[PDB]
Amino acid sequence: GAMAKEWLIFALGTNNWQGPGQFAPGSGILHQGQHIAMNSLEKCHCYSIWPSDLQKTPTDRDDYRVYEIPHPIPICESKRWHSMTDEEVTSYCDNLLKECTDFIEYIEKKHGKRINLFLAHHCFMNPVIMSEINERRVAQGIPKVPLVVFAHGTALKMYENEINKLPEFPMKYYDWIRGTKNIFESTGHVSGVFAVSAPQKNSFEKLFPLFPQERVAITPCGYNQLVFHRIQGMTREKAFGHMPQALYDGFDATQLSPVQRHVASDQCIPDVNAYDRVVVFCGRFAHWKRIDSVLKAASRWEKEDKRILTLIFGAGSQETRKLYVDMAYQTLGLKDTFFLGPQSQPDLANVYTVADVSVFPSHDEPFGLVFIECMGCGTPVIGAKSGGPLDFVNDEVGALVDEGTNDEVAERVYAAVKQALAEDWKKTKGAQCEQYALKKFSLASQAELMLEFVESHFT
Ligand SMILES: O=c1ccn([C@@H]2O[C@H](COP(=O)(O)OP(=O)(O)O[C@H]3O[C@H](CO)[C@@H](O)[C@H](O)[C@H]3O)[C@@H](O)[C@H]2O)c(=O)[nH]1
Ligand SMILES: [Mg+2]
Repeated sequence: GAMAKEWLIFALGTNNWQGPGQFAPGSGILHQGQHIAMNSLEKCHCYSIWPSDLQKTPTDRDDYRVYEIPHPIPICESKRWHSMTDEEVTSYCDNLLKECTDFIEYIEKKHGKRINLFLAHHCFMNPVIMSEINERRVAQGIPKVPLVVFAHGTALKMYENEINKLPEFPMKYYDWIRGTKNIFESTGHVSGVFAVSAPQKNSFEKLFPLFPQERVAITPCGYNQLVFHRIQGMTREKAFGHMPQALYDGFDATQLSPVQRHVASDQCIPDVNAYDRVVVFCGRFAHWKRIDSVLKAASRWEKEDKRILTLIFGAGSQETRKLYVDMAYQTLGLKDTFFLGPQSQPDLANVYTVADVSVFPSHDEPFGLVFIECMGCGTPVIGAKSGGPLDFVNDEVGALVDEGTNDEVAERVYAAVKQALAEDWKKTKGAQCEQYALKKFSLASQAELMLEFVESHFT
């Protein structure tokens, strides 16, 4: 070959990117990372479209557009796809198709060159739309463009709910996407599927058994090292000293003991420099993140009076916030553990930078972006021996505790933190953490591999 492959990519997302007034789910963070990654590669341009009922399509950038919609993004499980009416499902898909074809028109005029990769997120309406966009192009005498799908799992779970005839999931999509659209019944529409985790690859392969397993693979995932790096001059007071406690609406401070009076809604953490060491969790408040294992480990170490400060970052519904706030303060008597809410990526880099250790004791973490972000800031990590972290957490960058009940994990997390603090892992592994993360997991290295994989195995 005389020249390197030039890529011109169009990427259709399911969720919003992270911006003002709207935090993004894992899926939307990944899409945004990938967009960043691919516009870094030498012979490569990526254009993206994604939906939001709040964020507005930009005025001074052309590299992405927002599909501005009148109601919250439909969820597989505010309103659900199965709750929508046909006319509403139809016009959501039809209007999005139109905005895609118009963006594609603009892109191909700007470059005097045809798009040569479609990327579609989730195994539902986005590959249906890009599949129809391809058929329309062939009919017009335009070359078709390989289509690659990112299985994140939410659409696959919805299909299983239809198959097992759960009540609020009458069969409406799975049989249609296999029997009428035939999206995954061959390689005629979709060239390859990237799954974020092994259970999603397994679930995809069971739900779409006519799709060649050779064309199914696990997504290489990167982190944004432009944002997640050791932050020069950072301080505890700058990093989290001005973040207010984020509890839940209607939280009653009178139900708390006197030694807990520092716990207060919308108040900052008092005198952050008095604490000896800082332990950080970050994650959405899902049950499999095992936040309760973090809170139980802290119940033990807070009894030892070593001034260990524990920070819980991440979002939850009012229900899950009440569960873990009340668990922390009424059930376990914590007083040096605080909830600080969801935060921007730059704010988290500052926190990781000043943390002694992070703990993410997930049960079957799909990949574990939080792990790589934290290490990329020069901080060690403690997780569990399940899911994605098994593949990349070793003893030089932190530790994975043995799987078990939530109570067993809690005791093992307590032992791991006590040992990280005693041996000052921050000092002895910190540098290795940033170098490991930077070299194996940067956004641009991982996208490069991904595209080489598309060319080697998805033709
Ligand atoms: O307050 C927060 C919390 C999270 N994040 C970002 O969101 C990412 C993921 O956080 P997480 O709580 O794990 O959300 P999930 O939706 O559960 O992430 C899913 O999606 C990721 C990318 O596909 C995978 O790495 C995860 O394992 C998978 O669970 C973080 O790494 C951060 O980049 C923020 O920016 N602010
Ligand atoms: Mg999916």
